[PDB]
Amino acid sequence: NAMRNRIEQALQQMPASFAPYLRELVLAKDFDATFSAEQYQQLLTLSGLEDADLRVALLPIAAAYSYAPISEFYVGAIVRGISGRLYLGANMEFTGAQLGQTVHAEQCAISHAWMKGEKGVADITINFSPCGHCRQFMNELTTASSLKIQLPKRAAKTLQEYLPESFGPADLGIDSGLMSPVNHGKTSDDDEELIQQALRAMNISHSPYTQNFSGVALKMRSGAIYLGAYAENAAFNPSLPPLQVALAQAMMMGESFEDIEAAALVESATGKISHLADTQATLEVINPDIPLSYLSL
Amino acid sequence: NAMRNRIEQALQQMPASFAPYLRELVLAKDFDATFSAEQYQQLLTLSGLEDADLRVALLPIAAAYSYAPISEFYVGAIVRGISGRLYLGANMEFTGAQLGQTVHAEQCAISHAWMKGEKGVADITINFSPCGHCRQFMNELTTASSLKIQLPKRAAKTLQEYLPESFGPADLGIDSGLMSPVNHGKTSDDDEELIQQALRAMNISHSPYTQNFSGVALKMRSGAIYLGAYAENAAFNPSLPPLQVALAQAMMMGESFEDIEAAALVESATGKISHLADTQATLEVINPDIPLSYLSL
Ligand SMILES: O=c1ccn([C@@H]2O[C@H](CO)[C@@H](O)[C@H]2O)c(=O)[nH]1
Ligand SMILES: O=c1ccn([C@@H]2O[C@H](CO)[C@@H](O)[C@H]2O)c(=O)[nH]1
Ligand SMILES: [Mg+2]
Ligand SMILES: [Zn+2]
Ligand SMILES: [Zn+2]
Repeated sequence: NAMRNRIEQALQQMPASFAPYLRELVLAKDFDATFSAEQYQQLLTLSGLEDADLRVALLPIAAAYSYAPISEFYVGAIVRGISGRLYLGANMEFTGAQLGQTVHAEQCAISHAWMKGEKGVADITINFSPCGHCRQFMNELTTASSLKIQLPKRAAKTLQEYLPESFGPADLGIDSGLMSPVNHGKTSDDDEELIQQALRAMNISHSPYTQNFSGVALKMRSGAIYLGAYAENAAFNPSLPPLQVALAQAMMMGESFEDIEAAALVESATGKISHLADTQATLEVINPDIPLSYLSL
Repeated sequence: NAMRNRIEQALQQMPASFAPYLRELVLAKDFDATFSAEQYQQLLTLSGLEDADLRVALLPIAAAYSYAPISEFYVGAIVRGISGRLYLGANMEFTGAQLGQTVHAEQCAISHAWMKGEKGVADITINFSPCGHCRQFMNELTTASSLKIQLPKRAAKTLQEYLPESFGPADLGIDSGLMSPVNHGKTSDDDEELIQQALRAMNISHSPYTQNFSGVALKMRSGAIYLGAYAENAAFNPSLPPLQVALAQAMMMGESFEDIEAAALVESATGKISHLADTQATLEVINPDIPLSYLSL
């Protein structure tokens, strides 16, 4: 885990009541930046705190994963999936790339729950009040109208309270299904294993506005492979490209971007857009030696 | 053309009270998608309507400028600068490019007001509720706290009502100054005139988070020149790149992007990001024959 040093700082400030148990979990080799419902129950019992208070108290663990070399402003978010599992996320910024390549903690935590199989978000606890871009991103979700947003000691609020008279999928005559299960059924006989992995990500992607179903697969020095599916948004700009999603999974799993050895991008030949130019440009600012395999299908 | 036809369609739907004078202004060979305070007052007197209802009535003139090859969803906006002059705007989409390149109507109308000299927005009128991305963009303005947002038959609202507990420049320790008077005073003895024009835009650009003061100049086959200055945002993703701004100015003057002959991008050597990759990639989906001159200053 490349972030353990910063995680240790966050742990050093955690209340004595639950720090030992949290430490045992977060410093474990395979810590995946998630907490099961059972582990959460144990944190509650041990902390003696009310639910909202405990989630807020855990935020620094999420913020410890922040990669913000442009702003040096560290944002952490905690998403409780509808299953009850908690998923951590942090913001990511890319020096030398246009700001549309930025990933917000909220987007990171939500993509983390989604790539791990959640069908929706129950609530999200955030370091700072969510910006309009994140509010709008959240409105694409299956649980847009039911999820709760929690800031420190403040009352929890629904998305609608943070984004009154919202614009969303409905306005483009489409249902709000980000996180709903899908299989686009795309198939390829390509012999490259990294392409086939990206294709699995493409097959669960959400792109009802451009039909550019797409995915990215990142192979690491360790041999691990991280997938990222495209999460498009009705307002267009809040869309989260597949690379950003893959990078987020790698980061939350404790990987260093300096350890990426290869990337693969797979997209739709009939998509109204392409992520190729931006995937290449962003990989170049990360490491110009990373080769990118590509397939339009 | 499609644009001329939509304008004609919009005109035919205007009440006879002011349609004849509106026609006269909108069909002028020099119409620049703006209405002077005087022209607007006269239209108001001819119409016998209340101020807010006339602005709403004029919305289809702005929407007629929409360039939406992806969604075919035409959004129009009318920004009233603090001078009293009205500036039209519409959404802009680019086939083959990542969605961060999209421009919302609200962004277009505001950048139009900004590029023509306005130091603040008094009010913005629109057909639909602004999405979160636009709300976040407006929160960067010098008049974020005083502007009004007008929708059809609804009372005017403040940005705070649409964006409660907002995130913005203050959270990053900075004043909200987009549209305030700016002169970075940068110079260059570069003998290329198009670079000199792009530098004029760069010298008024807004980039307090990355310091990538930047500008673009577009030259049409006719010889008309359009300038665009970078309008960065504290939420990062809602930042409006300089190409986008210049294309907005071209579009509101009635130009066709097929008629762009050359482009120039000027940015800062100490910027934490670069617009090069995305400027070349977007111009490429517009017309691969358009050359891009570049200077990192
Ligand atoms: O709600 C927000 C607002 C901002 N940020 C991050 O804060 C920095 C400045 O906006 C960027 O890295 C951005 O992604 C978030 O993660 N979430
Ligand atoms: O408030 C909004 C929401 C959406 N759009 C435009 O509508 C299309 C679909 O979101 C895109 O071109 C987008 O820029 C706007 O102009 N303003
Ligand atoms: Mg002020
Ligand atoms: Zn945000
Ligand atoms: Zn918008």
